[PDB]
Amino acid sequence: KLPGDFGPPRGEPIHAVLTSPPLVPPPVNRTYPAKVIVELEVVEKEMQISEGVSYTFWTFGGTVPGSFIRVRQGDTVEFHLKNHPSSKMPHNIDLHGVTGPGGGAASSFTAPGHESQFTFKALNEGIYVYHCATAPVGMHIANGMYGLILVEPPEGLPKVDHEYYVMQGDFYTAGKYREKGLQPFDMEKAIDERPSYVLFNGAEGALTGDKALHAKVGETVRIFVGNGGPNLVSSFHVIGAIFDQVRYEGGTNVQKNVQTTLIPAGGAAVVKFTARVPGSYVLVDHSIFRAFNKGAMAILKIDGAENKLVYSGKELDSVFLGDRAAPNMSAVTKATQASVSGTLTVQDQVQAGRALFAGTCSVCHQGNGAGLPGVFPPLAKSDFLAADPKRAMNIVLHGLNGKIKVNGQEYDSVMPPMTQLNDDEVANILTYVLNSWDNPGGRVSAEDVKKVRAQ
Amino acid sequence: KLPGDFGPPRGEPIHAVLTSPPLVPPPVNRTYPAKVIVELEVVEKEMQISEGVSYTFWTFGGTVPGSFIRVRQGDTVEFHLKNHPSSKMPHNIDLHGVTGPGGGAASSFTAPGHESQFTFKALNEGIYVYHCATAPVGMHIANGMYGLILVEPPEGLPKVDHEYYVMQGDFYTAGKYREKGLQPFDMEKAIDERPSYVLFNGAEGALTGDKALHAKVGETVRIFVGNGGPNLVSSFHVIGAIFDQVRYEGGTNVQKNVQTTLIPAGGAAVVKFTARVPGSYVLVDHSIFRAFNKGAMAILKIDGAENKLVYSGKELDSVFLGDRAAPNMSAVTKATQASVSGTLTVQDQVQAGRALFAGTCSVCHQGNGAGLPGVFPPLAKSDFLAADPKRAMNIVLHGLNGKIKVNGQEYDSVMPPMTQLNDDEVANILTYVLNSWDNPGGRVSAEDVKKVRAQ
Amino acid sequence: KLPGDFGPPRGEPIHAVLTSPPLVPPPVNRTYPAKVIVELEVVEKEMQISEGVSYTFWTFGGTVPGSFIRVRQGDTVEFHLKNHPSSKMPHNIDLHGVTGPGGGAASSFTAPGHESQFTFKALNEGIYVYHCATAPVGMHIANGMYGLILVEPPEGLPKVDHEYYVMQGDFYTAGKYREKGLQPFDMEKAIDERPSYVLFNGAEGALTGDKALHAKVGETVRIFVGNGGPNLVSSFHVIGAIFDQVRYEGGTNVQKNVQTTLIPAGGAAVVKFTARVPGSYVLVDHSIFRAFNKGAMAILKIDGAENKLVYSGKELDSVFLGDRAAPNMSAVTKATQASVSGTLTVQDQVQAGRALFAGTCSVCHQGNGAGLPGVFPPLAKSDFLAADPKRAMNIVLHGLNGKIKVNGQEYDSVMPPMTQLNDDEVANILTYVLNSWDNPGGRVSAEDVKKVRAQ
Ligand code: HEC
Ligand code: HEC
Ligand code: HEC
Ligand SMILES: O=N[O-]
Ligand SMILES: O=N[O-]
Ligand SMILES: O=N[O-]
Ligand SMILES: [Cu+2]
Ligand SMILES: [Cu+2]
Ligand SMILES: [Cu+2]
Ligand SMILES: [Cu+2]
Ligand SMILES: [Cu+2]
Ligand SMILES: [Cu+2]
Repeated sequence: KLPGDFGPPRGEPIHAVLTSPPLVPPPVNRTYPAKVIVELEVVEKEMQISEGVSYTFWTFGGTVPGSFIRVRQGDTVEFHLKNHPSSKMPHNIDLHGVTGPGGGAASSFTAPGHESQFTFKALNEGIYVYHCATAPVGMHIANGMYGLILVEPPEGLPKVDHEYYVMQGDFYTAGKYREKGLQPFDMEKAIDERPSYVLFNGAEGALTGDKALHAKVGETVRIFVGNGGPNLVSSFHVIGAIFDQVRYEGGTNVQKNVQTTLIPAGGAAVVKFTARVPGSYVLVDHSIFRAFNKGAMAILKIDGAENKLVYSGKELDSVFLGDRAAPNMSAVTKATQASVSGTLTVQDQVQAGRALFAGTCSVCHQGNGAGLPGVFPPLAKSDFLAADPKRAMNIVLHGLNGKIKVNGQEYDSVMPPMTQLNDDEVANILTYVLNSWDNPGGRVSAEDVKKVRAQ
Repeated sequence: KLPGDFGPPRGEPIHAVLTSPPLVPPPVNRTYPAKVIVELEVVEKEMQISEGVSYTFWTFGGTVPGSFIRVRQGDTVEFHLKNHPSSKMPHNIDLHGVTGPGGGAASSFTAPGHESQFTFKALNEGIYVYHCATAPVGMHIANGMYGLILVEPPEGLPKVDHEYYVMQGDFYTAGKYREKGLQPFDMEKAIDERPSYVLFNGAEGALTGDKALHAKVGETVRIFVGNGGPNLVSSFHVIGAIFDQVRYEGGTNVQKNVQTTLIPAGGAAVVKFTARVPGSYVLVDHSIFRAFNKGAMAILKIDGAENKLVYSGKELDSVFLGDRAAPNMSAVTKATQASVSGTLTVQDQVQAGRALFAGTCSVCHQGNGAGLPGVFPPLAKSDFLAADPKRAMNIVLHGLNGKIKVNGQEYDSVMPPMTQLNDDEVANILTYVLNSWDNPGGRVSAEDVKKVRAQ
Repeated sequence: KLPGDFGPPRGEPIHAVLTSPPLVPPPVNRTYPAKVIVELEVVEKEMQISEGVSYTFWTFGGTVPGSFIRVRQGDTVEFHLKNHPSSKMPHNIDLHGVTGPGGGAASSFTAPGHESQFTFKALNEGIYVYHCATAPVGMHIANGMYGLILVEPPEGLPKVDHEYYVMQGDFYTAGKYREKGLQPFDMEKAIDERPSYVLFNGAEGALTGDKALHAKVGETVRIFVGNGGPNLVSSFHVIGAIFDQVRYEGGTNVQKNVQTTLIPAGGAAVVKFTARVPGSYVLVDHSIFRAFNKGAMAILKIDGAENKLVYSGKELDSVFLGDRAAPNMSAVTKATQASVSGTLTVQDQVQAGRALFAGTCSVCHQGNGAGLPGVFPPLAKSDFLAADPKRAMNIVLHGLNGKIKVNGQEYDSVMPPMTQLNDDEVANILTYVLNSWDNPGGRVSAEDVKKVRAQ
């Protein structure tokens, strides 16, 4: 027969359970081919792509990436696609792994309010991307319309202690990175493959802080990793560890002991990890400006005993992770909501700047503003800042070099410009500094920073 | 000895036959090393890169990609390169697979009207890119100067039912995608790696519609896939199938059962496919905006019996392929030629818009303009369009949201802007709508759309 | 135990020797695990990124890439990081291959004047990138803060005749490629992944001409290849040869007989080469505009007997390598220093243009300016140039087409524009032509070309 043909379906039809990221449906745990029924519903909706930044996502099952599907090589899959009547657009699905033109696209076209169905046999074992396939295909995929389908080998995968679901995507907003408000899709930036954000699981901090993945020393972790694109190839990397194994789609070839691996646009791989020592392990795109300037990091946090003979050093902090070392940045969300209301208090700006000050500023000036005598001027009880706080907006946007004196000490150094910070971010950071460590006090508005930018 | 040394050439010299894409010279089918003579002639010439879009290609043997060369590991290759006296530039060749500095570049320098020769032994088995190697190398390669050379293993490749030749390239026009006329090379866009088109076999639709590759259910297909670049890496993908095998250059490593595979700039791979069920199978760069916005699709069309137990669904259509589902878009070519002549009739604009309307517009408004009551307003006998057809130019360029009434029915939806359409494309699409389904009639000029763009 | 655990350290502590690129520390040549002490010192300093182009590099041990580290799987590594008191910034290190959060980042934070230490066991065999891990991480990496660490298998690597150290990086200057002076870092270009230079070993010509790598026919060469990024993936290619072997990090999978191989951002591979025939072998990023327009070439020069039966052709020259065929371009460095001094002589401009004229101009007009009668007009004793030398600035910046007459011969051809040349480059090239082959003489200033650009 064809390969993957294990005969016709036995027993009762199975209604497939799909999971929201970062979780995975359990092993099918069976020795016979089945008829599997899949209900998947498209929903269009605003969600936070970043703190105080809203985006209209188009989703399979309400999430980016969309719901995870798990079947067995040889299963017969009756695939129903519903387009929720709130949707303004039509949608369909192309599943990689499907043998058939469009991988289902033609038979799955679905207007708002309608349901579609088509049937396919899962001939090919492996991990596979699925995505919308509706003109214009790039826009559907950029708005979040992708996920994974696992087709298990008949004997199933080897048992591990944890299975997780992580999917990278490149996103195209009209506004610049961390510009606040509802951000429309930007076709220009997408055609040019110049994304404003590059994200795991549909948002900045989706898998950092309180939202990290978890395992214990001695446990094995399997991650199903997708690249939804639409455009970027991922230099997919784990910081501080190594993958025991990396297997692309249903490839016969299996790479072992690598830390860095290229994932094509539309590609998917299964990686295996064994926790050897505790701490935060970062998943990134090692096209480093994606990781550190566009949101492309996810954390795996390991619990257990130190092993001083393998690694003597300290847990990850804000020197490396910057503002994502913290549990969350809800203070930024809260301050942004207040601006929209017109009820922005000084305390709102202070708790938001406190969040944003980590790494961004603390790497030189320290957590406590103390600085380092002769090398990094203090921000704590600072005569320099007191003397002219309006110049602090210029110092942040445009930088500072030359000899200067601060609390009667000489500095001849360089503070790089930080023009990438948005007006609200400069304002809140500075309002926190002024209201910390016995400084003058007061406040800096977004409006004040806008004026100084424009000169 | 060296590896690949099977002794000196036996028998008479063989004059090598080269094929034009997408065809491949036949298997050398011999057990002895030979002296192979290769005559390859460079030609500069305008060809259509897209409908009504002309480009000055620099070519090896009159095609992009250039003529395919097939020899045997151990052969001695006497390589003659002629530069046609019409050429304005000098040219040479670097063949990957050649052991020797420049892979032939120095000894093959050839001014217009001249012939060059150099001899090399084919030590390395595999599939290899060749390209021009003349300062400035990027310009020669961007203008189309690349192809493939197969060096067979001594026992030859395994027999398959079909062998085809597909080569991706990134192209850099002064004008934007589908801007009509003769388009010069743009050095700025090339240096920035921002291509206007991304193409298989030197043009949009080179391998779609009437120009698809063909096989029958049960047949094996081998594709020799090149990436000429100059700059892009291809996330090379088959929609709706799987590659039995992928082998890069003359690599010992062979990947099996993958759908998605990274091809480096200057890389080449051999993929094997087995037809299981009939329909169109799309080859793409799954950096999706290349595939769907810049021309990076090719079709393999399979004939034979449905297998309802493997795949129940319908053949690919314009929901997914958009305007390339059709056999061709000659109507666009014909209307563009008419504009240049100043003899553009209403019928010319109508048949051109009819072509362009598929997917672009039909995905929401339907093939027949009917729309879907309450969800997608009709274009068919439309009071809304009748009431002010000049506003239709604004609706296409800039989009439409809000409550509206069309043939006495309420719509509160969103039609995305389509500013990417060129003036001629908006004009012809709208002229087709006006002259279809009992609408007012009339015509929209490119000149009319230009004015509305500029406001 | 863990894998790589060969017990506790025996014998005396070893003080590790680190080498500057392109050299490599010798094999550890031992059968027991050791305690290895590593002293590495960060230095900030201006160096030439290109002729007459200065950049403030941040370096590990004074070089880009930074000093090479060589230890044995199972060694215990006491890692000391010093930040020289001249530094204006703090720094730390993340080593790929380290089992531990941040791969050392947290425990290695080091202000100007300070020393840090942390200890790790080398559990994982392979070749690994190390880099700075200090907010903002992208800037530290773009300024040159990366190198390699080899962790040998216990039995060591196989013996080869030569081992070399080559590392690619993408660089982001405010000024355009080969714009002269001290060039600041450009955050905009880095975030957009639009590098101005793409370099092996921290500069244009770092490994070309007099600075090429060397081997003899019959010798094996191992290259440790790094991609520091920060952003680019390398289509890493050897022109005119083949890699016997390519192995990524400590991967079990080993590819054999390939010419072209993708290296991820942050990736590293070990390639093996065997010299079969003499000549220059070029290492490139086959994203060709990096190689030929941004500095991404390195040369391996092989000495020994011709083998006419394998390759009949000539050594690489300026048709392919352009201005890098020569031993150096010191004349460009010397002329640029003179402009800064205000002591720029006619002879300074002539020797600088002579350097720059190779490939750029000589590919059509020839080394001697003779041209080719009827095809390429001469520059040698040229009536056309004599008649109006001020028009030569326009011809270079903007090109020339149409019928023309030169030394009483007709030409109807096309000379492409060369607007990419900087004002100083046009001026020096033209001053060389005027003062060569019995031409009028005189000089063209950078200031003259600036005026003609602006019209
Ligand atoms: C190092 C990498 C720094 C980062 C990150 C930030 N700052 Fe800084 N800052 C730095 C230096 C070396 C200097 C002195 C420059 C000189 O000419 O010698 C400064 C200076 C300031 C000042 C003025 C002096 C003072 O008030 O003590 C201010 C107000 C200041 N810096 C604020 C500041 C903020 C708010 C930061 C993050 C947004 C920030 N700095 C980052 C070094 C570095
Ligand atoms: C959905 C994804 C659409 C595509 C693709 C195109 N159109 Fe559309 N159009 C769409 C909607 C939802 C609406 C109503 C918007 C609202 O505010 O509710 C429209 C509206 C129009 C109109 C005006 C109404 C009418 O005449 O019936 C016109 C003239 C129109 N659209 C034309 C049009 C053309 C020519 C298209 C391709 C070039 C096109 N539309 C694409 C939804 C979608
Ligand atoms: C071919 C690929 C060329 C390169 C590279 C360069 N030039 Fe050229 N040049 C070329 C042609 C075909 C022509 C004639 C154009 C026509 O209309 O037929 C020219 C012309 C000139 C001229 C004017 C004629 C003359 O003086 O002989 C000059 C002064 C000239 N070219 C200079 C020049 C320089 C300085 C170059 C490098 C910087 C250069 N050319 C490159 C073809 C080509
Ligand atoms: O390994 N860190 O980028
Ligand atoms: O599988 N389609 O993009
Ligand atoms: O093989 N040369 O680009
Ligand atoms: Cu969709
Ligand atoms: Cu896909
Ligand atoms: Cu050429
Ligand atoms: Cu090449
Ligand atoms: Cu640093
Ligand atoms: Cu790293």
